[PDB]
Amino acid sequence: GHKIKGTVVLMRKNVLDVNSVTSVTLDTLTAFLGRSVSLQLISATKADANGKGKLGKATFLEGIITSLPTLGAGQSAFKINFEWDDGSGIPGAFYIKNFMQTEFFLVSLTLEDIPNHGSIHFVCNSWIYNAKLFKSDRIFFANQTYLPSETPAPLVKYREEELHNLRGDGTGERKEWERIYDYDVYNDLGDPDKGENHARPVLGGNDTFPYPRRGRTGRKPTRKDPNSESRSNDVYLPRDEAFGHLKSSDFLTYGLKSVSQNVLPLLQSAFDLNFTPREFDSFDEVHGLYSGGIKLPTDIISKISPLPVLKEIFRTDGEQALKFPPPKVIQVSKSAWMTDEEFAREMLAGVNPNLIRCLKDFPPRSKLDSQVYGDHTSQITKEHLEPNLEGLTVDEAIQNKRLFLLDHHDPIMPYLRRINATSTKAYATRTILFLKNDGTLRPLAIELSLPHPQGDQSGAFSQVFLPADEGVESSIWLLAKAYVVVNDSCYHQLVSHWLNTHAVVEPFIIATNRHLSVVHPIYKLLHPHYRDTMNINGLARLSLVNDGGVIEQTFLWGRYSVEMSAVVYKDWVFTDQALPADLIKRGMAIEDPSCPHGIRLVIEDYPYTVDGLEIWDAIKTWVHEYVFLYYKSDDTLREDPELQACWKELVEVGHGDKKNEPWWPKMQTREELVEACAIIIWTASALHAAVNFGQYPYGGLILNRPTLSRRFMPEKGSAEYEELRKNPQKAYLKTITPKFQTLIDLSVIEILSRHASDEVYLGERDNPNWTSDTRALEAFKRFGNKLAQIENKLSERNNDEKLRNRCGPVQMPYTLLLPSSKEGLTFRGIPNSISI
Ligand SMILES: CCCCC[C@H]1O[C@@H]1[C@@H](O)/C=C\CCCCCCCC(=O)O
Ligand SMILES: [Fe+3]
Repeated sequence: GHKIKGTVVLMRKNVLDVNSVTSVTLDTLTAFLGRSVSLQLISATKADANGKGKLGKATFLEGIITSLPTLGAGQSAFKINFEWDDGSGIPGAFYIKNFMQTEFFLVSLTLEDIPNHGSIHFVCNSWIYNAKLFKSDRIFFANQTYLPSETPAPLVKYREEELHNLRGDGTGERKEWERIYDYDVYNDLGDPDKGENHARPVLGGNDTFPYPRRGRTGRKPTRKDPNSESRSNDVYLPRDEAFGHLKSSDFLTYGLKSVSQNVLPLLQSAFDLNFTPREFDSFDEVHGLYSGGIKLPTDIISKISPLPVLKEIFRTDGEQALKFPPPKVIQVSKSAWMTDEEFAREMLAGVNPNLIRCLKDFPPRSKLDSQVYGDHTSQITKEHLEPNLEGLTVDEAIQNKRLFLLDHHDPIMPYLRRINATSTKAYATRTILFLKNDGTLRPLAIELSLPHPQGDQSGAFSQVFLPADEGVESSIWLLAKAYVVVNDSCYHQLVSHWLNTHAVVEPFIIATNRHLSVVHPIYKLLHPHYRDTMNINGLARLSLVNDGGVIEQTFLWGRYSVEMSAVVYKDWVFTDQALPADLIKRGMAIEDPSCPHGIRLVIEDYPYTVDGLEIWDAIKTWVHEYVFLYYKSDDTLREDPELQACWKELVEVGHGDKKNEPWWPKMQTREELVEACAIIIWTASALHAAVNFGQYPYGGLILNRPTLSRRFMPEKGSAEYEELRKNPQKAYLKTITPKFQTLIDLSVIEILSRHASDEVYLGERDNPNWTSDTRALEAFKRFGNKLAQIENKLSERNNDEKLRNRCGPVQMPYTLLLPSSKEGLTFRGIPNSISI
């Protein structure tokens, strides 16, 4: 016979729970010693009566192992020997039963085997609730990755079974301890019961507002509307998708939620009352935000200061003062943001450097229906370009690819009259930029469009303004770019960020868990990039993009914010999400086998793109090596039932509204899976970081990144034009986001732009030893080494003086694509997943 030695590693709840960590021998671990936790080995080679592997005797935990050279923080180890013997096969999985009442996080199990076999490792990382709540014991598998063959015959039934356990079908209200993954439409952002004005359109499951599906939660429907789901202070997400933290400071989502319930009202009581002026009177009043900070009543400062997480982040001067960290944008020069140079630069290296396009014709047209501003150009004339520069015809300019455009016209046009009827006054902008010979981009003309002169047909009511270095013409031009940036800020926030990243990824996380076994090779490749994504998205539906959320209250599109992104989703295509595909689609690059990445870039000094191509290639190379390690032929792929079931569900369900698009890759080729996995991973890591981490550094100054517009362009000589003359600064302040909203926006994007101390970066980072496949382990080490190589390569670039665009007049070297970072508001770092 024999006795297999086992080592169990877990963490107690009050080591990861936010309530406990509020503050962050004694042996509480003695509670785990009686008959509190039992494990039961399952044979991987010895099949019982029919197929199903053979279970071992139920063994309870006996003994604390006070120390291991490899232990860790907040972790607890226990010894437990299992009775085994030659003939009982090799352990391949096991069942765990928690009788403790209080749940615990099981990290792992190691086995000092018996027959000619080395230690067997199990990486668990799961919350084990009381055994009373499941009816089917929580199962865990060994370190080995296996194709859907489910390989070990005796294990095959245990594999599909757990799969069935994860889907759970679509009925009932999900509870906190469950691990069920399923889809549902966006129908919980609104509050129809609290007013017909609070009802919001259901996004998805219809032609008009298509949308990716979100994680199903089954609360009862709304009274006033059955098609709507009841609101709750607790959105459910399969347990485990919600990651805990050892420190009271890394619970960023908590900080965001508490900023939307506690910080908001209390903050308005200071305005609604009078303890603070309602509007900024000068740029100087805005700069004081990072020096002295908003003097706030003592009463308030006592509450919005001690609460968990909101520490440090909320710089306080003891009392009253509510200082803000100075954004990197005004650290060196608090005036460079006004540069046309910096305005255009941020289009290539800013918070949203993904939109710019290369003009193919002139004047730029529209994608709108039968109205005439779509049936026929914009009002930017050929005798409006180049006010002193080179001196090339518009054709010659286009011919040598020197003209670029930032088109913010179509998405907001259809909703303009509606939006202009509120306290918000906006335009549907377009701006043309010329590529100077010095390598810089310069704004040549901005076109401010309004809707319907009369009626709606031929609703092309536009006014084009041109750069002006002098007098009131510069004040008018500085307001002109502000109307564009307000458009951009909003598109970025709702589409570039929320939609192209957060929303689009959720269906993949659901589809993956529902059909790929934890033991499946592809599951293990993708999993790290899904970390905490469903959790942050749940907070979003709760306090960000909801009925009266922060986004509806802080951005230009207002209450129509999300519907519009769903209208934008109309044009989303998975395969164009791959960076090289994106670049070409926009005319920013052309296919060229000669070049270091198969493509030739227009504007070589395009930070986001030059850096991103490196990381894109790094990711893609890594996935390819990993994939071809497991799939022998293309047929091996067409035979994978779990993968095939997974892709079909993603297409037909998760993104069900596009299930009929002809650009969906067929999982018939190994090359198509590499591509699909590369894009997903690219989206979850580098894309989100590139779009999410430069929010405060650039936008932490409302002047540089305004969120909403409250005034139309002052006219000819009216008293609005006369004040622009006498006081331009005040004319600017009255046109952009008011003081109260500026305070909200800064509070939120300062958290959003942070790195938690326990962030797992793309930088070859995982949790423990995910696999026993040595070959994969090595490929993963190569990936990591190439990343470190890349980081140095990019830092050198930031030193190259011939690449002004990486720094601009603001002297802000582009570091958003550097793989590593230390923690906090670092203008750098690429997390494995969308974690905030
Ligand atoms: C605990 C933190 C959770 C974060 C939740 C985030 O997902 C939400 C996000 O996608 C949705 C909208 C963010 C909009 C910000 C865009 C501002 C950019 C404008 C500029 O400054 O120039
Ligand atoms: Fe984000």
